[PDB]
Amino acid sequence: SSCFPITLKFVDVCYRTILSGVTGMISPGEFMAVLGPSGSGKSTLLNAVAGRLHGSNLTGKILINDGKITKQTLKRTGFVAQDDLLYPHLTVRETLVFVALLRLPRSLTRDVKLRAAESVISELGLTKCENTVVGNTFIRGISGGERKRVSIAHELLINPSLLVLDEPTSGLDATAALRLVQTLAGLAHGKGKTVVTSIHQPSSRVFQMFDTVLLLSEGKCLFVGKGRDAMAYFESVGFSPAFPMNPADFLLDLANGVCQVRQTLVTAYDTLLAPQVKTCIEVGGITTCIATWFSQLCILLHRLLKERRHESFDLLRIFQVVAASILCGLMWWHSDYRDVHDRLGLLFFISIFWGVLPSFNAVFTFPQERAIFTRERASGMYTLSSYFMAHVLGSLSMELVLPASFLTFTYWMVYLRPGIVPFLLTLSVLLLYVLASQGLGLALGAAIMDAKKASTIVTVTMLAFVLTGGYYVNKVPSGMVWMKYVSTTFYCYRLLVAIQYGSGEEILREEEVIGDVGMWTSVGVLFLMFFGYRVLAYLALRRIKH
Amino acid sequence: SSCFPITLKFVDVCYRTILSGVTGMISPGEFMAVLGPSGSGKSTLLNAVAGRLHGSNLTGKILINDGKITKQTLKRTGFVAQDDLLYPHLTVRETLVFVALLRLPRSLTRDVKLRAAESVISELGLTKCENTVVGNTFIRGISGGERKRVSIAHELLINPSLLVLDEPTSGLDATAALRLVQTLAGLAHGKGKTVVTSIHQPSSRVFQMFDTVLLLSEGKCLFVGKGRDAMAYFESVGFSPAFPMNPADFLLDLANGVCQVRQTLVTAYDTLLAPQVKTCIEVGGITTCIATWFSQLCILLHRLLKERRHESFDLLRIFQVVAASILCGLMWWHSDYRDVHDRLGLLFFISIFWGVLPSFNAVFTFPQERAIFTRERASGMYTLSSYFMAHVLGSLSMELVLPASFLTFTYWMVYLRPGIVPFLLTLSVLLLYVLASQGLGLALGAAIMDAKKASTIVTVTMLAFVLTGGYYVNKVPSGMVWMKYVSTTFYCYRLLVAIQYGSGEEILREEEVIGDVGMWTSVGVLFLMFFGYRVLAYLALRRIKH
Repeated sequence: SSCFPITLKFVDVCYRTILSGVTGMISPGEFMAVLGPSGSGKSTLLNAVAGRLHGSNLTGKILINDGKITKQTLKRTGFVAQDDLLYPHLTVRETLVFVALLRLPRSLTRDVKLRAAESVISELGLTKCENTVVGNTFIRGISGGERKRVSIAHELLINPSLLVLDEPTSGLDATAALRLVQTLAGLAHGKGKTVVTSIHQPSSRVFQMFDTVLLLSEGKCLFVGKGRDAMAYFESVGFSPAFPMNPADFLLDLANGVCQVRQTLVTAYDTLLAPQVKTCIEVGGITTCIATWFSQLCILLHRLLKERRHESFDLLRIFQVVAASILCGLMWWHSDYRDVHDRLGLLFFISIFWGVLPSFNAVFTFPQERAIFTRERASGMYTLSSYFMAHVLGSLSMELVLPASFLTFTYWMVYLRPGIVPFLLTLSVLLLYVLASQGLGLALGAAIMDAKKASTIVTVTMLAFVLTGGYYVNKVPSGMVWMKYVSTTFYCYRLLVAIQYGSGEEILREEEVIGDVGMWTSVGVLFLMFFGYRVLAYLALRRIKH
Repeated sequence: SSCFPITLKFVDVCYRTILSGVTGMISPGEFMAVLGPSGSGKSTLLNAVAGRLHGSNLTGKILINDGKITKQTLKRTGFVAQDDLLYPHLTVRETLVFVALLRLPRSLTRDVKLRAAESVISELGLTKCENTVVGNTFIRGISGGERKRVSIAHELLINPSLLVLDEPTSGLDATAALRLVQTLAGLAHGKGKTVVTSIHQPSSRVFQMFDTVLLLSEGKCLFVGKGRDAMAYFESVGFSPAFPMNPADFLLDLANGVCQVRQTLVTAYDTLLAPQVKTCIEVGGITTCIATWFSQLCILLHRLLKERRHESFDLLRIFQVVAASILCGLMWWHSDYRDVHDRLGLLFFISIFWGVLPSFNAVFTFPQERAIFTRERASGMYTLSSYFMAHVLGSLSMELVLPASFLTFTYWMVYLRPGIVPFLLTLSVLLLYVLASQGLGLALGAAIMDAKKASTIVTVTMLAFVLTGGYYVNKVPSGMVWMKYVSTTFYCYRLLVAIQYGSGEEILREEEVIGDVGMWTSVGVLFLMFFGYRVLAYLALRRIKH
């Protein structure tokens, strides 16, 4: 792999000071480690050499193969970050299949996009756990050193020629962190890539696997050399250990003061190594762009299918609906339609329960997956308009199966109106109201992007929708009668009474409670709240500038 | 300190195998490290040598100063565990003052119990942050290496002569984990104590601070010696490194296979070191016991005072009560008492809101602090009956200030009955109902001890209390009329109507809604649910056998 070499030179990097004159070169086929104490800015060097600091404070010359950070050579570079962002309910094989269908170019087949995702599984040693779910801290999945190899496989699908990693071995074991360094040395030696990593606290034989070492001590680097003459260099200045110790622990003490002194390391670097490195340092149309959109939406629906039915079918949401079905069928068992005060309280309990329950569970959707979206939209996998519509279409399928089972169990126990026409009109109003209540939660969760702070604002909003719905207060004090024309509970409840009683005179053989609004101007407003709360959630997610 | 030495011998420990013949002795004034791979059972050795495995599977001779694990010599032993259990809202000084008032003996003054808690602060180096709050991951407090010194200070108040620690330096920094080992070597050398610790992955100069080393490789130990002749012993068998490396990394490779082989280490141990260690291995009344109880309750009230007002006065619970006060004063503004259907809906909204809101927030109390309670009750600081009554008395003070401010703002806006006698009877019924609704949440949170699983059972229970309360369903189908005699919402709502309308005939100048239950048999049942739900929470916490 990678028969197209690369050479990375970063002459005089200065970031504002964090970095103050870092200079070195990275030949193709080398495995380099950036060593430094926690604060020297060894994470800032990796981002500003992979093209993540966009020339604002970065005053240096990051030139890639005697060039620049032009986008033609930036698609040959992968940056593996420090935290892992994976979906739990996908297995290891189908994690890397949906990523290969989104990242690899559109002018291929589906044949060599599945053989490009199984040549990456059986190269990082993931062929044992490929049918095991990924999981998280709450789902029994895969181990944390084998969870890191899925993040590295996510970057090797596009076949990069420069791989930049940010603390791979961190939290891993003693022997899991050695086999990971042994494959990263197998990429740089066997394939011919160029790996630049930053190891925090290496070990006695992890330091033997390295090839070149960079030592940062708050800005100015102290040593750039081939990783086994590091201990023979500092004894020429006059620094040497006493007790037998790790060669990586002797260097990380010279980086912060403790010797066996910090200022003479900086002066001796600019007189013997910096003259040595800097002499060598110069020598489709319209039909294409629509079918690309619908394929981004069909992959993102199947990729998120297992996540949506984890939200809407756990056993603590089924138990709240089975309980409310039994308590309604036992309180209003074989109810009579001639006592109007009881049946109007049945029809208002349905409006409270199915407006509070869809709106509350919808404010957790977008703040839960924000780091996953902003990492993957910035990497060119998908846009916002196809990510968003895969949540709109995928949530109006799973959220319409518990209210449809509530009503079937309950409709002929409590003796509502008999017939197939009053039953299918009562189900249609109930499912339109669940979709209008859900979009109010999606609009408040996206505008605020905090799940605990928006959970109390949907409480206060839905408390005012119930009180102005038309059941508790029979006469409203004349500066509050405007308030019922914005609530979803008012328009649902006037439609349920119009189906069960009609115009009103059929029971007259209690008139302000069977009053007049209109049956076509109540379904017309529940569609304006269906479409209108989904548009205000798109515009609230458009504001997040990456 | 510790002018009463101790000598720990643990001849032939075998635990069922985890441990299979561990044998050694620990002289007074030594700092010993137990080294081993993750799985060798170096945590099981520390618990079974501090007296935490109670002779069931532990088939060995744990003898302490040629004795046994009799309770007279077990109060001279401190075991610092691995995770830290601290209250966040207490500062560092008053954390160690409440612990000193509970652990030190009762036959002292309060003078030398505060000078015994400030000679521990200015000995572990906590005199800089003594006025800084402890915090957690969510509150900005103190650093995680300085959070560990508060756990060690918790065990040095009783002045032990054997201190046993379980991975102290874990998650700490490179230089924070060196200064912690330097004070633990200052206890064993300067004072004269006996420190036995188990370090996971030590460093190059952390290994120089040790004095004796124990090396466990799955059961049978491989080396017991004075920590600087460890590398000169294995080269006499014929094992030696090649590249320069940490002496703790060479040993932890011989413990699992990897050499520069595992079975010849076990045989060579039982022929040269085991004959060497085993030749030396033999040569008040009634007024006292009540005032002790009331002092445990006065300390535990002030210790938990800052935690109770974090629960009941955050800005997301104040915003739900200010919103409901405004929505009630605007919907029923200057209401009239002659339209009875509106005022009965005002009095039923108060019963729903103040039964759902106290019961929901009470199921989080006991599962939140279970590891703190079971650690500290087992250590002899307090019992269950004084820990429990400090939550009962401390929660009926802070939970009666938001419903008392709700009613004062609202009572003369919505024009309920004028006078000081109908106002103080309406406040008294509302505060008795809040205390009865709270105990139902405490009983369900303690029986289940899971905050998410009990949060849906208080939902289903309080949904059935509302529907059988007496407002929605006017006639109940004759097998469900028993169900209203167990709900708290029924007994509160019949008392509010009896204060605002009375016997009923005063408005008769709508009779099943101003019916008959009794005003003394409704306050008598709200006290039986006050006391009865608190007794069922004590019996549900009594079942947890440590």
